[PDB]
Amino acid sequence: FHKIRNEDLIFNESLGQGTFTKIFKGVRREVGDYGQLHETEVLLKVLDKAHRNYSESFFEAASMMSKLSHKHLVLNYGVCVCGDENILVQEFVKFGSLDTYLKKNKNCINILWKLEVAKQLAAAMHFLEENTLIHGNVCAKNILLIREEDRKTGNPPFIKLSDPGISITVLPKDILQERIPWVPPECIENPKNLNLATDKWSFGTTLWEICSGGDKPLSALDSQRKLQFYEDRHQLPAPKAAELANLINNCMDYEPDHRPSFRAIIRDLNSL
Ligand SMILES: Nc1nc(Nc2ccc(S(N)(=O)=O)cc2)nn1C(=O)Nc1ccc(-c2ccnc(C(=O)O)c2)cc1
Repeated sequence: FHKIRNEDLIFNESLGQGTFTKIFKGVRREVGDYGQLHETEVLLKVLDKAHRNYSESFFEAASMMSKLSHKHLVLNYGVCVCGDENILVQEFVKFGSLDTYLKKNKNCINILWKLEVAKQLAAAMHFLEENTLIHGNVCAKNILLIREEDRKTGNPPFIKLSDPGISITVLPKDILQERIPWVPPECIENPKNLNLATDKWSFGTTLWEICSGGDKPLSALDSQRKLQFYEDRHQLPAPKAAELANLINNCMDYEPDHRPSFRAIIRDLNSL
């Protein structure tokens, strides 16, 4: 990663927190193309100082994905590791995370919008699959909305997939249990079962979110009941708008080897 000086970063409003991270809107002063000076809006992801031992994991996966440029993968500008901070400096996406957007626009998002966002997410995951790169945390909060749909000019929405964050292969077991049903059953049994197949399961969970107006699946279940949900081999309920329900269940297959490739997933989406 390119190293950015703390002096060139200005922290502004908080935009929430993640797993052992805090999120801020920021500005980066930089020299851009042709030597022009810019003050660029950025998203700053700050690793909690108390959790400095997770720094390697947060940055590694972000790094490996940033070695692969793709239109549906978020741009990272660099890192700031001056002083006692570990900061990821990322492109600022105008409309933020998709989960909050789905809730705030539920009475405006139709099946064609969902199918377009689903196709774009599958395209990003196919790219990752072909590069044998595991994401490990596909969820609606990690889908960033670059552009809204514009029925006036026929423009579809446009999304990017955000960075993975700290790997589930190093997180505490109680955090992994809280992330059921995004974390697949095999990874609850053994976090070292993290595999390409993991992302197919979480992709299914993410489609469920996209179809459910921002609801979080199994949110009414505490961690103990989420564990028993997997032990009893339950599936998620079909969303009210159930057009993607079969694909969701096909992806959320308790047998990891049976989950369809993203090429097949894309073919399925294109048939709807
Ligand atoms: N690049 C980028 N630009 C923006 N712009 C923006 C944000 C908000 C609003 S707003 N307030 O007006 O709605 C408007 C514009 N957000 N953003 C970004 O990456 N956000 C982000 C934060 C946290 C996770 C996350 C997901 C799952 N797990 C974790 C974990 O660490 O556990 C973390 C993912 C993404």
